[PDB]
Amino acid sequence: ITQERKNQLINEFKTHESDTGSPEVQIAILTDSINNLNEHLRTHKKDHHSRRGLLKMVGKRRNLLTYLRNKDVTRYRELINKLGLRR
RNA sequence: UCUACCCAUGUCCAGGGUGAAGUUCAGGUAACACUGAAUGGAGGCCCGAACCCACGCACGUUGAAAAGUGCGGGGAUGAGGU
RNA sequence: CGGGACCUAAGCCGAGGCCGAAAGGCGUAGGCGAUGGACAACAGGUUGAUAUUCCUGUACCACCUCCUCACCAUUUGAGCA
RNA sequence: GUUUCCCAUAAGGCUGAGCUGUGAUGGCGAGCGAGCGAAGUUCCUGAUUCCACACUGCCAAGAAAAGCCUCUA
RNA sequence: AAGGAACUCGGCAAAAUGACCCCGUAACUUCGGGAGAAGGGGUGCUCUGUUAGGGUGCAAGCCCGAGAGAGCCGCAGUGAAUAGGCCCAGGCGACUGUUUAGCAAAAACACAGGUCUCUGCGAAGCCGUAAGGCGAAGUAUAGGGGCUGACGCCUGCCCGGUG
RNA sequence: CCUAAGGUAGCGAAAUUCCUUGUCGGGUAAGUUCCGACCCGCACGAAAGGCGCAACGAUCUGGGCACUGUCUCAACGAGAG
RNA sequence: GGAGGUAUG
RNA sequence: CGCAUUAGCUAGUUGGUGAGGUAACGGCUCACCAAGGCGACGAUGCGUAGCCGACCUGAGAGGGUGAUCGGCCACACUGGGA
RNA sequence: GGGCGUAAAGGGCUCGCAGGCGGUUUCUUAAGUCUGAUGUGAAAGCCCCCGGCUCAACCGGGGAGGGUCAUUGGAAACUGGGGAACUUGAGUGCAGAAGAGGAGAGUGGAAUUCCACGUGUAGCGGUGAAAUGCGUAGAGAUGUGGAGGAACACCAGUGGCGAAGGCGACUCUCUGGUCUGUAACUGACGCUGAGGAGCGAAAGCGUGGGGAGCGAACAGGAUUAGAUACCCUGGUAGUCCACGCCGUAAACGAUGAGUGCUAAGUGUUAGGGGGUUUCCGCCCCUUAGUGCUGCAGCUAACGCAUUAAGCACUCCGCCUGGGGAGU
RNA sequence: CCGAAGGUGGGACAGAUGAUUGGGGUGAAGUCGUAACAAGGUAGCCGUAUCGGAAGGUGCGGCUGGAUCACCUCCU
Ligand SMILES: [Mg+2]
Ligand SMILES: [Mg+2]
Ligand SMILES: [Mg+2]
Ligand SMILES: [Mg+2]
Ligand SMILES: [Mg+2]
Ligand SMILES: [Mg+2]
Ligand SMILES: [Mg+2]
Ligand SMILES: [Mg+2]
Ligand SMILES: [Mg+2]
Ligand SMILES: [Mg+2]
Ligand SMILES: [Mg+2]
Ligand SMILES: [Mg+2]
Ligand SMILES: [Mg+2]
Ligand SMILES: [Mg+2]
Ligand SMILES: [Mg+2]
Ligand SMILES: [Mg+2]
Repeated sequence: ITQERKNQLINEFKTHESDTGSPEVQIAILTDSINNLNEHLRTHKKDHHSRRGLLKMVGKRRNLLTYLRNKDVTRYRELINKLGLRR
């Protein structure tokens, strides 16, 4: 994940000017990493070590989504639409 | 001009059943896998006429016939019949 | 209509040619050779005996010009091929 | 035949079973009696025939030559 | 009739089963099968009824058409004809196929698969005296020959003799 | 002691076992056949393959059910001689 | 001065 | 109470409408509708057992027993029926 | 009211659904929790106190006692539910650091073997001693070049990285994680985790490649009473590669994961800050790993000891004498 | 209509028995070797594969729960 792409994501999803810690922001960064990493694994199918990194990312994302849904259901629903998640 | 194989070019195989691969959809997953439906229409596939074959029995045995007839039988999209 | 004055497959024959005691065997060009390709007519009527064949009606194909009309062109000149 | 550019998702074409008109002021026609002669439509069903090896799929990878069209010599 | 394989080398022959619909279906398996396993049930006609629904058509009207309920008749309703008998277990061959035209259809041949071996291309091999051919308009992932015969697990020892 | 080396796995009274209807178990009232074991393999054996094996078979073999003129045991009727 | 590694009865 | 070397079970099953039936509510039964109900907080299945007051044991928590006496339940050769 | 370093006992390792457990302040609620009253827990029996059988057993009278019980009030510290805050846990941003972490594609040098050639001659090889074996058909030794496969000397270090298995030539592509500082942001979002999913040395298996060295099996020479072994000369599978399967190890630290607390000394790895400075460096401090020694404490002992086997709390796994049997 | 028993059929479950067969346990003195315990005389053990009368041998990988002697670090 390049730095300019990351700046796009954080600005697009941040809840306010200085916000970088919000669930929304974190889930956006993770979602790109997860998608980006999936593409790498499609070619390097046997890279089991890297894949373990993906599994932690997937767990982190689920926990942030679970937190958001329980905190404020509205915010949660908006985010999964913008990101196109099935959750 | 029988018959064996081959070569070239034709032609024949009523009907019914089963439902391969592939594909689509739905569910499912982080993704895949996986699951269920539908579509699809494979096969020296199944059942069964024509056609080809000839397993059993009876009869015929100076025969209707120098190899047949009757009742059943086997294959019947194939290495098929002609 | 089916076959020949059309085409070719398998195969057969084969000018020269190659090979072989002889007889002959093989084979190039070129031919032959349907079971295939190409190809213009249908309905009705009729005899004791034939019928897309004869008769009635209406067609179609190829070719020919004593003729008629239309158009084009006569040496980069139509047209045929 | 091949290559590069330009248009277009339409144009055009090549085909095509059949259907309608005409052929037909004709023929045929139950039947009547060589001759005479009515109605002669629609609906349903429907091919193993045709469009057509068209489409789809498959592997075992599915004649030739002439007719025919064209190109110059 | 009664019996029901007591017949016989042997259930030979005959009998029995047979169509459609519904329920249901084992061991085992190469997961496809076995399987129509097996074992049962229903079936006629009449009225609800040009039915629920479907095809065709502008509509009438034509066809197709389950399922039920309610009745009626007979010994019996695929009322006739045509239409698998089934199950258990073992031997052999895996299989479809082929074979002694006219006494043998099989366990025999073939087979996909396995392996060995020859063959560098004018290939080896084969036909012919030769030319000329097949191989092959192919080229070692190809072609010829020997043996084995799907698939699964395997395929031991001996090179003295013969090749 | 001999040989080149002395048969392994698996299977075995077998399409192979003469003795033999081997012995044992099952199936029958009674089973020289059949099935399951055993192993003294007359004379199995690993590509003239060994041992298994679903599916297949007008194959060979044994047992059940249905069914019956096959039979006990024959009778009647039809047609053709 | 101590740890770790490099034949019968 | 035991067993997961028992994980899915259920189809009057789970609700609704109506009717019937009962001393009486109720799928208790039927007809017609919908697809629901139970289950890892152990359904289902298998095995085992009458339950309890109490009795034996133990410092107690517990463990074992459920004879005699009392309460409740179930049964009367086996199955069903009124 | 027990344990799991060595006595039986920590899953090979990670990810993770359900479940269990959960930081600080305040308000609220009253499910858990505590409490008042009321109701109920038959008789016999057990216990306490009386009385009658000549005593005792036994019999009788009066009480006591007994529940995660129900109805109805109250309290609000803790647990649970709801709301609002907080930042330490956890994570994000921003700035740095190291690393055999992984996958893919290339490249390089040494050495073994083989092939060709020059020089060159009688042994070479091997053992405890020999022989089998190779060599006059020119071996071994030696020089040049070439082919091919596998592994990466020195660096290299109780050094690094990874969850574990494991990872060590160089270059490039893709890619995971950890550590340090910062306080810019979210504000408990966390821990563990049966079942489940993924990974998991070596051997082994299937298909197809590749095959130098090594080498189960096997052959031969020795050794030996025998030698189906050790030793020697050969040598097949395998070791290697792609895909798939297998899912086991003394998979070990024989030590589950998370968190916090509890003397020091001393190496070493990657950072940060500072102290005299151009620096170098020395010294000081600080994190996070990795070793040794060693208090308190623990242990049957051996030993562990801020990397606990100490003191605690949460969750998971597992043990209950040895064989039979991991059948 | 409902309906016990009974009948037919194919499965499920549980037990008993069975030719024959496989290891296992236990036994006063059997036979063959000697695998382990010391460096057990080839260190042992673990997983796996293969081989062998038998313990066992060998290969690949792993462990120290390995003896003896050399060398590099750590600690006293
Ligand atoms: Mg067929
Ligand atoms: Mg047939
Ligand atoms: Mg004929
Ligand atoms: Mg012709
Ligand atoms: Mg008899
Ligand atoms: Mg008799
Ligand atoms: Mg018969
Ligand atoms: Mg056969
Ligand atoms: Mg056949
Ligand atoms: Mg014959
Ligand atoms: Mg015959
Ligand atoms: Mg044969
Ligand atoms: Mg052999
Ligand atoms: Mg033989
Ligand atoms: Mg042989
Ligand atoms: Mg054979």
